[PDB]
Amino acid sequence: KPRNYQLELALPAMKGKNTIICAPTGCGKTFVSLLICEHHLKKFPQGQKGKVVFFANQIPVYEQQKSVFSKYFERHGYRVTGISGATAENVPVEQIVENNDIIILTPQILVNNLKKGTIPSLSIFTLMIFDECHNTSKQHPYNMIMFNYLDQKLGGSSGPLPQVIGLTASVGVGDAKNTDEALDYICKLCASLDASVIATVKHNLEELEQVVYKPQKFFRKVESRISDKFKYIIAQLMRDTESLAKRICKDLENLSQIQNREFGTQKYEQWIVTVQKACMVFQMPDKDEESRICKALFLYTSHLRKYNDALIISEHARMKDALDYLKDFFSNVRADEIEQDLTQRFEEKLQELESVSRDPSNENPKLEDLCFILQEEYHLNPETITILFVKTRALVDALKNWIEGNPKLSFLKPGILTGRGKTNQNTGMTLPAQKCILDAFKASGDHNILIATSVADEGIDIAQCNLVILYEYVGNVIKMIQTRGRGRARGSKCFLLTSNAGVIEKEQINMYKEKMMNDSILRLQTWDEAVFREKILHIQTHEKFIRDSQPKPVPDKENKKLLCRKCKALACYTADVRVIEECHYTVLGDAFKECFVSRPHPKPKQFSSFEKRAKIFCARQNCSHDWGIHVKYKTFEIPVIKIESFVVEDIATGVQTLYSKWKDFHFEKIPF
RNA sequence: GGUAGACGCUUCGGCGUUUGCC
Ligand SMILES: [Zn+2]
Repeated sequence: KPRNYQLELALPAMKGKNTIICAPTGCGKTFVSLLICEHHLKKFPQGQKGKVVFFANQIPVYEQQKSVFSKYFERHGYRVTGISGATAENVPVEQIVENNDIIILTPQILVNNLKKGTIPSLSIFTLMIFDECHNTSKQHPYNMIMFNYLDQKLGGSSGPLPQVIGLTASVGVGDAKNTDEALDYICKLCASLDASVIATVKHNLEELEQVVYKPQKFFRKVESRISDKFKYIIAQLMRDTESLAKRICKDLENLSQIQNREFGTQKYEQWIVTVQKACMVFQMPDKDEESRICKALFLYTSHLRKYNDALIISEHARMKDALDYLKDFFSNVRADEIEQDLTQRFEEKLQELESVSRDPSNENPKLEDLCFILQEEYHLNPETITILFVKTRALVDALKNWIEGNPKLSFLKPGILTGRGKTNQNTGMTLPAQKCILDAFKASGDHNILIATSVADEGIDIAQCNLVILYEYVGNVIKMIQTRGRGRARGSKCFLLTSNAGVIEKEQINMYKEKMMNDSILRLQTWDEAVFREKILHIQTHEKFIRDSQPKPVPDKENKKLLCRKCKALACYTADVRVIEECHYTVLGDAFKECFVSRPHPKPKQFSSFEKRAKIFCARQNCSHDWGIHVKYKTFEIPVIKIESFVVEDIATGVQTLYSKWKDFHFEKIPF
């Protein structure tokens, strides 16, 4: 049965108004979506019918809502379907939309069909439901859909527009400093969704509270480790590696605009990257010492990265975790004359590092305050379900081994949850491997605590956790309100454990931003709905004028060279390059086939017309630098290269340029 | 292969991390 606060949220939508529904995570917005959609489809007379589209930002939420809407409306005589990236190609989308009454969609599927013209205008729909509507922002596919909606509303083109409904737990305030700034960000968000009403729970607040409780937050400010015998060693290997680069490249300190860099910092990381992109554009006339000097500096900068990474891992986890990170790196580097030198310089101090990592007196004080908290809660409630958010995927693996390798935590049964990772790198965690652990992360399951990276807005619902711990982890006001839904029962707790005062302070800001987020909405609801619809109209118009008044570059028909970024080897020319569907780039000619090898692809996914088959690398002198992928297009199998892997050398001028995207590289682009 | 968001850094063009979508 529907609750009274669920009916209260659906009331403005059931009255036909474009409504943003702001409610706490876990209060059952999905039921509210059904209540609105069940009312929308029954109000039409016999000679008419309605069509609803539901937008989902992730495949798990896509399959979830597709199954919920299917089993709720099938008996009532409505057809539900869905179009995701898997079933989007070679299918008549226009027929699928017309032959079904409810279509759960991924927003990119609609954005691509509006451009292709297969879906001419949004008039085909009578109701659009945006899940996590706060994402209707700068360039998200939600806003691109609303740009199509607004251009038809403001232009002279008539045609019935669909009702727009948005669900979120927080509309946000942006970078607002006071209530007036917060009120304008909310109004501009309502203008992006054409919303006339913000539906919140006001009359049944007592019922909503007895269903979703607010976890009490605890800020735990700690101190960093005092003496770092691990850093004194690793900082020496970096100074050693910094010197070996100097012998090859004089005045290396002038290669970056970053001064006074320090080991184990984000500023050093920006520095070790700036120099890396500068050593690739070196032009030696020998063209063989070029492949020697550049490749040598690329290895030094690559090794200096893992050292700087380990120094950060040491500051947030055990010295042993930063040790095993480097051990895996050199074990990956092995199986070159320069790599063997940097390995011997490391293997020398390896035994000394292990005698420092094993020293029980060099314990991380932050992990001892995390151990104290875990010991306390599981001593009070031994059936505690805990989820621990960390910043990097290396920190997930670090705290997992730390929990499994601590006798004081033998009561813990830790699990892992990371993102899917990059599509062309054997990293991350596949979707079945994700769902296989979230089914094991229960009070009756195998695992007692989950260590996770950041998660999408609300995502699939996992077991309620009476303990949530944020380890050096801070976010915006929206994410703060969504992590409350991790535990909704009475007695849920949330710990923010960090050694940085700016992290504690950012959460205090977010708490004040939420106050401004509510008080702005509270007084926004006290306006005449006609005045509100008119205020957003000039916003809708002024945001369109700016968009309508915002650059087609002139290409460079001069042929260029494409060299490997690591060994400077000639791979192909721009004359051999053909473009596919204005997005993807391949190489012709039989000379390019002699320059790359192929490993089987770790994630053989599929996009517009491509079947991933292999990854391609450089082959000259065993460079193995990633160049792209080898896919199977409609007819044949071809390589697909990324310009990020290469350096563009000009033939006559001899200049070497670095391009990060193909759109920023202008040359003769022949269709394939 | 192409891309979207969030967070941090920025010497304001980007860099890194992280999570996604086609
Ligand atoms: Zn190479």
